[PDB]
Amino acid sequence: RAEPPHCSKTPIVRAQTSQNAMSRGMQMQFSIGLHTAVCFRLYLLHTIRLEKLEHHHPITQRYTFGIPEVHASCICECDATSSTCTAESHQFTACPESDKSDETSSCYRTFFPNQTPIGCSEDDIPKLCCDVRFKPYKNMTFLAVKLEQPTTYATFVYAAYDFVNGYWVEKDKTKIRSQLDGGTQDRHLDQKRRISLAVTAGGRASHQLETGMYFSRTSNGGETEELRMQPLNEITDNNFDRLGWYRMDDSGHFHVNNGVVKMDDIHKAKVKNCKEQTYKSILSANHYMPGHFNLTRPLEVIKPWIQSARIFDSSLRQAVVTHAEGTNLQISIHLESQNLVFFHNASRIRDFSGSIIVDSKSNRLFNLTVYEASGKIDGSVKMSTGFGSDTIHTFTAYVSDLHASNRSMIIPLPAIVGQGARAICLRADSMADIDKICHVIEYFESPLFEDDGWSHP
Amino acid sequence: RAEPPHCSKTPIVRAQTSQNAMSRGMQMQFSIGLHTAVCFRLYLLHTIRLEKLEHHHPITQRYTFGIPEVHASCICECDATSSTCTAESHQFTACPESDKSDETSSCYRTFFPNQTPIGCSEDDIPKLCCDVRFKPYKNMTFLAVKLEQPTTYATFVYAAYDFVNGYWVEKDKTKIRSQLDGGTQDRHLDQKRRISLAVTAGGRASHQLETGMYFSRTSNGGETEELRMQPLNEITDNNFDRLGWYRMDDSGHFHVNNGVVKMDDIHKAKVKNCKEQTYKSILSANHYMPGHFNLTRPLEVIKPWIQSARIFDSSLRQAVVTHAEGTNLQISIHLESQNLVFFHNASRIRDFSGSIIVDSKSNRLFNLTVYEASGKIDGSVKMSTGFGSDTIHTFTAYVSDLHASNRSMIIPLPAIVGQGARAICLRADSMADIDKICHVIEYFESPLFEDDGWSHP
Amino acid sequence: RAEPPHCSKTPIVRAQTSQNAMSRGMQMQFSIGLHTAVCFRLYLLHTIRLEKLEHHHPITQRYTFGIPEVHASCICECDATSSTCTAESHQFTACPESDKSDETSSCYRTFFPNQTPIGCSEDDIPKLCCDVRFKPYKNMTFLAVKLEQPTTYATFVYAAYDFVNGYWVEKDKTKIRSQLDGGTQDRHLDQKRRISLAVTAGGRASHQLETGMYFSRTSNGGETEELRMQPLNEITDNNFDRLGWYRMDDSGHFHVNNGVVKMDDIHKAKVKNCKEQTYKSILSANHYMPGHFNLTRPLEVIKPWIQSARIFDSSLRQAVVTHAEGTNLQISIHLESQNLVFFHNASRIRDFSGSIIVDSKSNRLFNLTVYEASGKIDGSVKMSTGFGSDTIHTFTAYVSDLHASNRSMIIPLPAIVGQGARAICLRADSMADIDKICHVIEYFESPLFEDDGWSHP
Ligand SMILES: *[C@@H]1O[C@H](CO)[C@@H](O[C@@H]2O[C@H](CO)[C@@H](O)[C@H](O)[C@H]2NC(C)=O)[C@H](O)[C@H]1NC(C)=O
Ligand SMILES: *[C@@H]1O[C@H](CO)[C@@H](O[C@@H]2O[C@H](CO)[C@@H](O)[C@H](O)[C@H]2NC(C)=O)[C@H](O)[C@H]1NC(C)=O
Ligand SMILES: *[C@@H]1O[C@H](CO)[C@@H](O[C@@H]2O[C@H](CO)[C@@H](O)[C@H](O)[C@H]2NC(C)=O)[C@H](O)[C@H]1NC(C)=O
Ligand SMILES: *[C@@H]1O[C@H](CO)[C@@H](O)[C@H](O)[C@H]1NC(C)=O
Ligand SMILES: *[C@@H]1O[C@H](CO)[C@@H](O)[C@H](O)[C@H]1NC(C)=O
Ligand SMILES: *[C@@H]1O[C@H](CO)[C@@H](O)[C@H](O)[C@H]1NC(C)=O
Repeated sequence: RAEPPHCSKTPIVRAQTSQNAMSRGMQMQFSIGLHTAVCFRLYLLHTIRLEKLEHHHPITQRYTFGIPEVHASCICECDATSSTCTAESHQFTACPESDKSDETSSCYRTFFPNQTPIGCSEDDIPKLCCDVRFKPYKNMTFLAVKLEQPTTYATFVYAAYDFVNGYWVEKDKTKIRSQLDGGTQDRHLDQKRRISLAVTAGGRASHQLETGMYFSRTSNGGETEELRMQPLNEITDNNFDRLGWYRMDDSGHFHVNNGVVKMDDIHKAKVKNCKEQTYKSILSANHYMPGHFNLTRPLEVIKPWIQSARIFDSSLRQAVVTHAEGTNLQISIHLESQNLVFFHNASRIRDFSGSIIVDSKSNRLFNLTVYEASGKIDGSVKMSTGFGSDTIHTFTAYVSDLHASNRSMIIPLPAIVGQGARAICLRADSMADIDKICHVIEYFESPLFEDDGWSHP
Repeated sequence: RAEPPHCSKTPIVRAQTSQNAMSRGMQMQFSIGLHTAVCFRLYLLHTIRLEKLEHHHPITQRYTFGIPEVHASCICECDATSSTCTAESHQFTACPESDKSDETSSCYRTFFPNQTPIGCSEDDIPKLCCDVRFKPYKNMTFLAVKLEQPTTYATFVYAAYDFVNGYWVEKDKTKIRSQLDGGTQDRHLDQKRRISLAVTAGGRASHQLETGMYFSRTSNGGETEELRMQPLNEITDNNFDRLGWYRMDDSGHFHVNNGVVKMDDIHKAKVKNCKEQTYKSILSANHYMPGHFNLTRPLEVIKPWIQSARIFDSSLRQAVVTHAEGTNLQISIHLESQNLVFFHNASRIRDFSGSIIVDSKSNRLFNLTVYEASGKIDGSVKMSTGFGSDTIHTFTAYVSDLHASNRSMIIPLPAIVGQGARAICLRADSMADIDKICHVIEYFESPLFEDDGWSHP
Repeated sequence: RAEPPHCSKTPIVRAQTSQNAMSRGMQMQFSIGLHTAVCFRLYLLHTIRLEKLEHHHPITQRYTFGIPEVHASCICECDATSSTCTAESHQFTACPESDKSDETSSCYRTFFPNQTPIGCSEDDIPKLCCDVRFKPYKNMTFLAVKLEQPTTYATFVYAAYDFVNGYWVEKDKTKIRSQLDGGTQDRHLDQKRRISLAVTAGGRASHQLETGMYFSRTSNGGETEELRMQPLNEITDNNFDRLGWYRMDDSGHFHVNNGVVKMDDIHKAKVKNCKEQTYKSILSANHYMPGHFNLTRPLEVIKPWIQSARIFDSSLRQAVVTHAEGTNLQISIHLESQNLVFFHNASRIRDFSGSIIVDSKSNRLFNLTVYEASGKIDGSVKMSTGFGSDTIHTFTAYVSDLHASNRSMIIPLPAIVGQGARAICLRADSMADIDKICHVIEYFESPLFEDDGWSHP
């Protein structure tokens, strides 16, 4: 049932190997695009597909955090000399064992002297004492990870096909992994060890996830899911305006990172009426419940170049970022006297549909859907709705399926492709200019979505 | 009046296209440098110039800020039990409507009990109450933007020239835009749709503006100008040591981001004499007036690789960074039996002038000015003032004008080209070594320029 | 005594130069790997070695810091109206000249009223006054530097060898420096100015040190050593959780950056017993002594791609980062009718040894040591301990020595090469598959090493 991939139209360069003071060897060179295949015969169809481009980021930091659910409760004393409510009992201290404590809860104390005698005698200088309690919100736990500069790997699929009877028969299928950060990587590619595959990257990948703090939900069983990015603290940092200040210890117990010491800086309270036991209370912090947390969607949902961004396995040592968009790699195929012949299939497209989108994260793109398409498809973006209007941008899209297929794809657009409807014309490689499919594509701009008082008694 | 560009000396690689099970096609391959042109005839002179290399960064955050002009005014009460000056009236509160308010001003209160009875009786425990007022300084408004990982575009200029009579005649002129982050981008380049242009980048651009917070002045009419970089807060951050804590709301009203809550942390005051109504007051913050703000020059002025860095248009969705310095792109020109012949013009230079500069931002460079020059010019930096001294560095500069022209350019230098005068010799491509112009170039090192108490009653 | 380097097996591409309207020139093109050499004869053996790949980062910020040794001493007054211990004497003030001061020490005051009358009468409201002293710990001084976006330089070694009698004789040896960030860099390479060397990078280097704050120890004589990275403040930042808040002025005197103003925010104290003069005291800060500092090892020790990362010289303007791992560069050698012939030497390996390591910083690698090896060595990593088990990864290693030599090297591994022992098979370029050396390599995973209360009277 196995069929070959679309054999891409590629220019080949004849390279001649250097000579040694013994016994010349010819090599075939070409650039291979990400998600494309190259086919050749040897004088059994051999196919090389660039399946994956990945960044393997070492995880240099790890801590477990949650979203705190905060409740503060205060008591006022009208008389500043009262034995009740003191810096001894409420300043730089956790709530006592005697103070009604839930197992999952963490409780820190605050002390506010120099209150106004509302509810007291004119000469009283009240003091307000508080318990600030933190609970894990909806038992939502997250793993915080520092991702550093990655190593780059390309995964190729080598498949060999024989055309026995009237159907294609898959004879060989192997996955070839090659490191991209250094020099040329070489290996044998066929079962007979006759054909060799050399891979060479020209510099860094066009994209990379920036060194920094990322995180994912931790679940029952398969702990980690897709990584996300939201302002988050490094292990040694304790900025209450960022995620991660509500940390989990060796046991599954959450605490406010340096809570006892920091509480007086974050919790701010003032009396309303001392007698009536009423007050104003706030938490000069971010990412807590109620009303101070909104979880960002994963990286792969919000960033078009990211196909996937996940922690590799349960050892939590590497984060693997799989690329949706990436530049070509340089390939060199070397091997009695034999002939290596490269083959490609024709490109087709029946029709297309789409919309020009400017998403809530400012990504300018053409959401393209092709119909009964395969191969290299050249697109041209026009100045207006008229098909004959000036070309403002040109691009090429590549369809993977050997048979004509219906597929969706994101084409990034330059800032010149501004507001309003315009024509986009698509033509398959080596088809008359008359054989182009033009359409008026509608424009959809989502407004920029971005983030950013006192509670009673 | 239109004349062609200098046709660059380029090596060409014969590539042969793969074959399909129908009906071989030859391609011409070469590397094109940024700001260079390549010329060819078809068997009407066709020219391809790599005009621009650009990064289109999506703008993921936006807020408007200004520079606050701060004035604090305090009143002291000798008696701690006085109805005047309390935590009710001055702690965690904006100044009242009754408290003399300018429309453009924002006013926050501070409360300082436990003062020393200087100006009172020995047993008094004074309290100091303050109004901390903020005004926009010189009505200077700025837009803060978060720039994320860009998409890359090359702009080429294709021009066709006929030599009718005794003058060059420009027959065709189009701008070709090509995306660099993915695979090979292809399009038709001539009016007759006979010639095709494939563009391929080998990885990321040698330069990129780092993901982060940038900003520009906002003006009357054409809102935004050149982008700048200075320590600046992300929308969800509120670090008083960085720009952006003085924000503008829906109306043109500026406020201290979380002012009511944060004032007691930033404003610090102490009595001098309670009776005399004198005090010490400071703002533990940065980027305010008087004496705490110094505006950084734009990115393109301070960073030699940046030609321009601007917000694209009034929709404020993309920032366009135009590159002054960038690596070459791989080009492949494909098409009865016709012959494609590449042509170049000779390189010349009459003389040169310059100085070796180490600017206030530590950029080590040769400020080069060429005279009656055109094309490829090879430079060599020497160990001493002697022309015959050891070569310590070699470089190539490219002059765009078809006719010999006078032009200025920045050549970056490695750390080996340290202090003191030295010889620099310049030779145009394919000129005798005798035909080199040597000069003793003077060295100019600017010291590193970098940034970083109590006011009375 | 000088011997040539191992001449690498390289494929050559015939390029033809464009033509001018005067009097064609053939060029030889190939990719050169970092730490490899290419040899050719001219119709005296000419060798080109890519010796170094370097980033020259401009230093945009500089300040000198140390590690503070903190001691706090407090005195309590039972009576809040006492002339002794006031906001005048202890709030927002350095310790007086009269207050026993060491020349190297810096002393800041804190004031804590509203204490509990432990050791006093029931109606007393004690006040606690402190001196917080800072000393340089072990006179350890560091230089903090901001490293910005670098310029890239390749250093080549051109050597010419004659084989006179029975020994190799080194006739010429020069170091060629070439900038990588822009277009093709060209120069003459032989003494006779007959051979030219053009160098072209395809994009940015596969690695780069991220723009940010770095630092090194400052010593007697040769001031700076290897750079390090640990959370560190920018010159305008003053985050007490990061390094650099303990700064050195024009003279060799250390101070707490904005100490007078910030002390009340960082130093937190509470009375134990007023009469007994006992208290609790802490410093809500990081990177101080005792017990709050642990120095990170240099970048080159912890990051496998970094060979060296140092400040260039005493002017402190550039940081040079030398790369251990980097992608290939494109080379083009151009020149009566003469013939250019490229030569390579055979590849050999007697045996190998190693271990698969996952270090304390999450780097996954094969610590490879080769025996009597030279040239291109192809490696294959297996699924299990069995030599015939499925290949999970393939790589190529390059040995520099012309003679068979014993050398250690780090091969990075993809996340697929998880826990447990497995076979690794090594084969030299153009040796039978039978001529491979397989070994069962043991796995060593170091746990992730990462960083992150009250003192008595
Ligand atoms: C795609 O390309 C291949 C190679 O050009 C096509 O041809 C098959 O393979 C060899 C030629 O290399 C022939 O001997 C076979 O007879 C071909 N198979 C068939 C089914 O004709 C292949 O057919 C192409 N596939 C499509 C879908 O067009
Ligand atoms: C630069 O290069 C072109 C091409 O080599 C020069 O030649 C012109 O173009 C064709 C050759 O391709 C000739 O038929 C024309 O007669 C040439 N024009 C002239 C003015 O002679 C062109 O002249 C060169 N320009 C300069 C300034 O040297
Ligand atoms: C490595 O390569 C060179 C070139 O192939 C070897 O050959 C020497 O150089 C020329 C050929 O270019 C001969 O005329 C010399 O006679 C060769 N020298 C010797 C010692 O035979 C060179 O020998 C090789 N080195 C090794 C260690 O194998
Ligand atoms: C593109 O449109 C298709 C429907 O035609 C939809 O499934 C897909 O999610 C859209 N993608 C984006 C990024 O809007
Ligand atoms: C280079 O010198 C010219 C004058 O010769 C001047 O216009 C230019 O601004 C200088 N550039 C720098 C970066 O110093
Ligand atoms: C690799 O092993 C050798 C000893 O065989 C040792 O000298 C070297 O430091 C090791 N390197 C690492 C990174 O473990």
